Amino acid sequence: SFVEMVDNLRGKSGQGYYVEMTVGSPPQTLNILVDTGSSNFAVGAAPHPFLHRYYQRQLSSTYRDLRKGVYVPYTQGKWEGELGTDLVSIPHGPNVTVRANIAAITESDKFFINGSNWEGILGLAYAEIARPDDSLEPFFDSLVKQTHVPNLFSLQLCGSVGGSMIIGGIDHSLYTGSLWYTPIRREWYYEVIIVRVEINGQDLKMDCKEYNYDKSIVDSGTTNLRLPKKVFEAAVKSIKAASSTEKFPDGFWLGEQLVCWQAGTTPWNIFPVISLYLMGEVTNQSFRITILPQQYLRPVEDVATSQDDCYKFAISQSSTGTVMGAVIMEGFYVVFDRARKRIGFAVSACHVHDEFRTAAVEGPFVTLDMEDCGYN
Ligand SMILES: CC(C)(C)c1cccc(CN[C@H]2C[S@](=O)C[C@@H](Cc3cc(F)c(N)c(OC(C(F)(F)F)C(F)(F)F)c3)[C@@H]2O)c1
Repeated sequence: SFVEMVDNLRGKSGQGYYVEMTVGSPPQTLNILVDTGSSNFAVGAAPHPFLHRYYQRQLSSTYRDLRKGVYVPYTQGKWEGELGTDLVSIPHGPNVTVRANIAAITESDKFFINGSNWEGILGLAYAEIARPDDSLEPFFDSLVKQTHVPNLFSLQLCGSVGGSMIIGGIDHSLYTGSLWYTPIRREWYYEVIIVRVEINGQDLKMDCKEYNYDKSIVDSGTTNLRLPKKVFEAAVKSIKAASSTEKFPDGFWLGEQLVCWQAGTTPWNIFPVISLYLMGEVTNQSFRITILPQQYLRPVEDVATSQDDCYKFAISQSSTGTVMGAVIMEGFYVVFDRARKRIGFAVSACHVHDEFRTAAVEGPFVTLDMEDCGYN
């Protein structure tokens, strides 16, 4: 019955992917950001310049106040509000209704995005990182506990954008080839271990601990691939060298300035492919996913009146570990198999196209001492 969830996501480039949900009785409709990088379900519940609608608790007969406050500070944005529970459904999802914790957002600072078309956030990660603390049961935990929905979901994020969130399973029509699984190292974020990095087939040759300093996570709520300082520097250097045929503004590599070319003349060939090797399921075994420049050069609307193709560099520096964001997940089908504590990757049905190259998930590879790549 997964076909009813195919294509249930929409979004705008750089502004996340959202799914339709209803809260309360009678049902109030809201679009909700899909975020594997957090664990709170929260919705606008007071007027805001960027909100066209919001959760009105007074109009819901099934609303219950938990008489406790809550705030969540993300890397950039933050909000605060009041905890409660209500009934929640996903129209293009499983045919169930659950009573879930809901944070009613009453104040926010750079959380809501102008024109994003979503009014709330669905944190799909584990209770360990829920605010105010891990006693606030996350939505998916409530869903599994209260229904017969299997304990897993999958995300097909496609490159004005669309995709699928399959709740409770895997839809085999959404990917090609084999699924490759990497262990979830710890159940807080969706934390994984990267064991090797190559750019155009050349090993970066860093201590693999550097790749996961101080963690590596899969985060649909983040746009970019974000890399620890040392890794970011090595990668930009390598990517500069590969594209040195053309010179770019120093602010381009910082994600500040965008670069444009005549429509249809974008020199994809001069930008390298990036391979991330992930810890596999058996001893000394890994697999790789390969990322094309069509993923890490994010398309942005022309700043001028002209119709050129302009892009932003969607790889940026992190101080909190590697973040495999939307531009990594795009073109892959990603299975969050909570039941078996693993994350699967396969080439998506909406995979990224290049003339002479292709995004791939490939294995098996042999990699010794993968345990040493984890940071402690
Ligand atoms: C929540 C806790 C566990 C405390 C936490 C703290 C720090 C880092 C993390 C890791 N995950 C974070 C990384 S970043 O802050 C985006 C965030 C979700 C989020 C919060 C926001 F405000 C906005 N605007 C948002 O919209 C993005 C954006 F690109 F920014 F427009 C869009 F693309 F989705 F639209 C997305 C993730 O959740 C978790």
